[PDB]
Amino acid sequence: PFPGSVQDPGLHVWRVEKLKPVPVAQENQGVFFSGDSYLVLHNGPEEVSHLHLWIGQQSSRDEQGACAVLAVQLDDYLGGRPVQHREVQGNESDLFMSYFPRGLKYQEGGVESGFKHVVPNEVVVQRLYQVKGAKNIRATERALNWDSFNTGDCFILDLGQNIFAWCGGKSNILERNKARDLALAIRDSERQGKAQVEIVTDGEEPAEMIQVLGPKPALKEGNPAQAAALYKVSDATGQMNLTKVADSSPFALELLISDDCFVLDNGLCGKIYIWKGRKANEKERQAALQVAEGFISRMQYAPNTQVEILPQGRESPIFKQFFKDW
Ligand SMILES: [Eu+3]
Ligand SMILES: [Eu+3]
Repeated sequence: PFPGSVQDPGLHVWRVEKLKPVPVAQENQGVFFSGDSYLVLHNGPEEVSHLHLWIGQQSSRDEQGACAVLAVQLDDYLGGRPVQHREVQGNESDLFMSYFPRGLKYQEGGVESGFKHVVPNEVVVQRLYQVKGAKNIRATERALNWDSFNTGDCFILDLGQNIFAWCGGKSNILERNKARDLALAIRDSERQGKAQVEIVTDGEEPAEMIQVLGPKPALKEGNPAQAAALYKVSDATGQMNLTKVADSSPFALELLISDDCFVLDNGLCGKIYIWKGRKANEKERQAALQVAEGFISRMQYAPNTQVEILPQGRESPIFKQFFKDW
């Protein structure tokens, strides 16, 4: 199971991983982890072809055979043609060395190159629920958008470190306490205690409320399938938050911040997009992709759902499933 590019003149080195031959990034060539065996092949545009097998000092007495065998399977995709040489570390071939300018760098133990230290960095999901219930208390997740508030109801805004029980002007005092009670839980249990709560009266919204929702406009009183949902990813707040900016389909374009990444969830019927603003940073990029994951994962979306990344300016005619034709 070789690439089939093995014919192209030049050099090919594969570190025999386990059973599979892995081609060494052109930079990494010249350095051989000594616990593995490698295969290196050099062939001139008219010259012969020598396929040497490099065996590390700490390379298994067997890992060797495995590799030699693989040499064979390859001798054959070229058929008996390549020349075979057994190169042992510490006594390579005056020819083997010919493939390497500066010299060899035998490594040992330690960790694979490009080895990174993945740091699970939690994210704060800012959520807004619209409480409702005379007897029975049920807070429903709404989108964190003023288009969500009404004046005769209470709402809870879980902004992580701080929670708010904003209270409709035309809502009850009873309705108000239910809100505070529920939200008081949210800090007590889910926050395990560390997080501030503050009851808010319509009108008197604190900075933070406006810092997330924006400029408060007028609100409605209250009486009258497209799963698409718009979320935003920004660490602007010195911390990475995920916020569900909208959940009805004709999305208001204003919604989109040139400074953050967004994720347009539509996996239900297809793809999940990730829009990147010019000024959005990479943690935002890194993270918007990772949230696209959690979206297919948690909602158990079709396996083959595609996550098409769209840069600002260069948005796809489909993505424009926002109100006035974008
Ligand atoms: Eu080994
Ligand atoms: Eu930003």
